[PDB]
Amino acid sequence: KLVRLPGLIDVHVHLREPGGTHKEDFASGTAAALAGGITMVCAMPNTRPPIIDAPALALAQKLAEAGARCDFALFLGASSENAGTLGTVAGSAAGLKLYLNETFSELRLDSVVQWMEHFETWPSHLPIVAHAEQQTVAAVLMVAQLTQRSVHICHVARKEEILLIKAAKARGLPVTCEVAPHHLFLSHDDLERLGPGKGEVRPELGSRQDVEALWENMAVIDCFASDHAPHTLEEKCGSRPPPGFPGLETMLPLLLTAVSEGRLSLDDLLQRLHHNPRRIFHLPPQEDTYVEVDLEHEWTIPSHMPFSKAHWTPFEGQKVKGTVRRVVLRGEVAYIDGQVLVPPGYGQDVRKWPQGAVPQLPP
Amino acid sequence: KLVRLPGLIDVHVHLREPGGTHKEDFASGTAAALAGGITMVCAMPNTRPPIIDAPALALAQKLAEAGARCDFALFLGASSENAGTLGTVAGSAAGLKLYLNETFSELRLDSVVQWMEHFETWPSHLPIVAHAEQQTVAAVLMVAQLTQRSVHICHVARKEEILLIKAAKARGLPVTCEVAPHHLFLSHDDLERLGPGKGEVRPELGSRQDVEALWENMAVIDCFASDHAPHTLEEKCGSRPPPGFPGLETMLPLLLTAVSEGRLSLDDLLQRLHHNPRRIFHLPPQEDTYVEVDLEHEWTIPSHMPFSKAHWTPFEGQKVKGTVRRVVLRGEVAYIDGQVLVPPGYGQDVRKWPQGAVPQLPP
Ligand SMILES: O=C(O)c1[nH]c(=O)[nH]c(=O)c1F
Ligand SMILES: O=C(O)c1[nH]c(=O)[nH]c(=O)c1F
Ligand SMILES: [Zn+2]
Ligand SMILES: [Zn+2]
Ligand SMILES: [Zn+2]
Ligand SMILES: [Zn+2]
Repeated sequence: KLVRLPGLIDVHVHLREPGGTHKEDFASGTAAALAGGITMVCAMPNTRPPIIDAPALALAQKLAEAGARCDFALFLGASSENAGTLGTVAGSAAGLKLYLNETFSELRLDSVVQWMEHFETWPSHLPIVAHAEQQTVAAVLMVAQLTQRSVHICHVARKEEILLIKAAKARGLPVTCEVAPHHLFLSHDDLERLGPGKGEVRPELGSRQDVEALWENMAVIDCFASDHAPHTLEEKCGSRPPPGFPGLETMLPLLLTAVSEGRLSLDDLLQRLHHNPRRIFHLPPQEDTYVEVDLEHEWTIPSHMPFSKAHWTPFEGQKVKGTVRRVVLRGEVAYIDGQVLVPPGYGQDVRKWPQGAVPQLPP
Repeated sequence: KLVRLPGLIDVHVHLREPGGTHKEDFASGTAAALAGGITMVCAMPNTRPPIIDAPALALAQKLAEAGARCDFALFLGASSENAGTLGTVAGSAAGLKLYLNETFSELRLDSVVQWMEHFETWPSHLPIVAHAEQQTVAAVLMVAQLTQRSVHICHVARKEEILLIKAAKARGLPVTCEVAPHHLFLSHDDLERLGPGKGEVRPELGSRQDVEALWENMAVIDCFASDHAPHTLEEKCGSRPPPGFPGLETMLPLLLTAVSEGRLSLDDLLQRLHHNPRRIFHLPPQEDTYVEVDLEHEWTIPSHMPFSKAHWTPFEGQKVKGTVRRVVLRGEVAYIDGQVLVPPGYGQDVRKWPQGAVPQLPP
C-alpha cells in the first residue's frame, strides 16, 4: 500500500538561476524537487546576479515563474549596502538570508554591526535566516536578542551548535533551526570514499559524535531542509572545488529509510518537512496537493539521480527503503515513477497568493 | 608642580613566569609596572605551565610573592578539562580568563559548549574575562546571558566591537570592557614602520577608523589595561613572530599626553586606570600608596624602555608629555626617576588581604 503525505516543503535550496544554469536551473531543480516528494521550495539568493536588490528580485521572480515546475518563494540576501533599502519588496520574499561565514564578496558582511542593521531595518514580522556556524550561532542569537526578534539557523551540523540552540530554547528564546540530510547520514568517515573535492561542503561533514548528537537531539530540530547546492562533477573534482551537495532527490528517501528503521516517526518527519516550514515561514497550503510514497521498495542510490544537473551525489552506494511514487500538485499529476509531467512554468510564487502574504499589524 | 594620583591598576599583564623568564619575569615586569605608575597588576595565566589548575596556581603564587615588586592578583585560565574543578581555589584568583580565539593548545576551547560549562561552574560572584574578537564578542555575550551573569571583554580593538558593546550596554546587559594603548595610539598606518614581525599582535592593529571609533566611544570603555605581552626582539623579528607588545612603561605617558591635549580628562583617566578596575575585579585599596607625575616634561619614546626584558617598544619615536616621577607603595618609596627602590618580593597577593576577598552570600 502507498502512504499519502501532504505536499512537502524544502526551505533551503540553491537553484542557480540566474547565472549558474549549467549547475541547475529552475526547471531542472524543481524537477528534482518533485522527484523527491517536494512541492514547494524556498530558493537562496546567492545567484549571479545575487538577489540583493529589487531589480535582481524582479528578474529572479520572472525566471522562476517561467521555469519552476513546483511552487516557490525567493529569499532576498543581505549585503553590506542594502540594509534599510528592501522595505518595499521584503514582503514578497521568502525572508532575508544572512551569510555570516564564507560566501562571495557581494553577500559578505564584515561586521556584526551590519548584522544589527539588518535585524533593525528588515520588517519585524518577516523571516530572517542565517548561515551561522559554530560560535557564529551564538553571535547571531545575541544580535537577535539585542533587536528583540526571532532568527532561524540554517543547516545545523554540529553537536556544539545543536546544544547551543537547545540551551537557547530552554531559556525561551525565539530561535528555530533546520538540519540537512548530509549532516544526518554522512560524516568524516565518508571523506575517504568521497575524496577532498566531492566532500567539500559548508558546513563541513561532522564527526560521528556530531551526527549522533543531532539524532539524539531531534526534538531541537524544527525542520529538515536539503541545502540543495548543485555543482557539476567537473567543478567538484577540479582545482578549486566549490562547496555543496545536491540533495532534493535523495532527502526523502534517506529520511523514509530512517522512519522504516524506527529512528524517527512518520509524524516527526512531517512536522519537519511540512508543518514547521509552513509555520516558520508563513507559507500557504497548496490545494489538491499530495505525495504518495512506497515504504517497502529497497534500492541503492546510483552515481547520479535523474534530474539535478549536478549529475552526481555524495550518497552513491547507500541502501534506502522508501520511494516517491506519485506527486499531485494543485490537481495535476506532477510526477510518477521517474517522469515529471508538469512543464516549466507550472510553478507559482506563493508570496503572490492572498493566503501567502505574511500577516502584519496595520500602519 | 607634580600631580598626585592614586595607585593605578593594570588588569591585563603577561609576566611570563613561570616558564618564559627570558621574556620577562615577576621582578622585571613589576619593575616596569612601577616605572609606568602602576602599583597593582593582574597577571594572565598563559604561562608554562599555564595556570589552569591548583598546583600551577600554587607555584605561580610563590613565584609572584618572591619576585613581584608591586602588588598583584593572578588569573586562572579556562581549559577544555578544568570546568567544575576550580571551585576551591577560584576565590584566590583575580578571576577566570577565557581565550576564545587564538592561543596555545592547553587553553584552547573547541566549542561554545565549553564556554557555557565554565560560565555555569565558575562561582557566580567572581570575575570572568575573555579574549573575544569581532563576532566572538557577541558570542560570549550570548553565553553570559544564557547563564545570567556578567562578563568583561579584554582589549577591545575595533569599531565593530565597541559598537556591539555599546548596544549591549544600552540594553542594560552586564558587560564591561577594557582598551589597550596600542589600539588607541597605533594603527595600520604604523605597520610600514614596525614591519610584519614587530607589528604582530592579537587583536591586530586596527584601521584609522577603528582607532577613531574607540576615542569617539570613550564613554563605553570601562578600563585601560596594557595587555603587556613581552617578547624579545629576536622573537619578534624571527621566523615565527609571537604576537604582542610590551606596554607597562609606555601606557601612562601615552595617556597623560592625551590628557594634556584635552582628548580625555584626568578624571576620565583615573576612572579607567583606578576606580573601574577596583570595582569590576573587587580589588582592595592600597594604603599609603600614590603616584606623582609631571605633566610638563616632553620626551621621545626610545628604542627600549629601561625595565621590560622585551627590550623593544612599538611606540619608539612617539613624542609624549607626561612622566612618572615618584611612586610610593604601602609607605615605601618604590620608584624615583628611573630607579626602582623596592626589591623583588616586596609585592603581595591582594587576594590574601582580608579586604581583597570577593564578598559573597553565605552557603
Ligand atoms: O551555494 C552553495 O553552493 C553553497 N554551498 C555550501 O556547501 N554551503 C553554502 O553556504 C552555500 F551557499
Ligand atoms: O601572551 C601573549 O603574548 C599574547 N599576545 C597577544 O598579542 N595577544 C594575546 O592574546 C596573548 F595572549
Ligand atoms: Zn549555507
Ligand atoms: Zn545554502
Ligand atoms: Zn588577549
Ligand atoms: Zn593578554
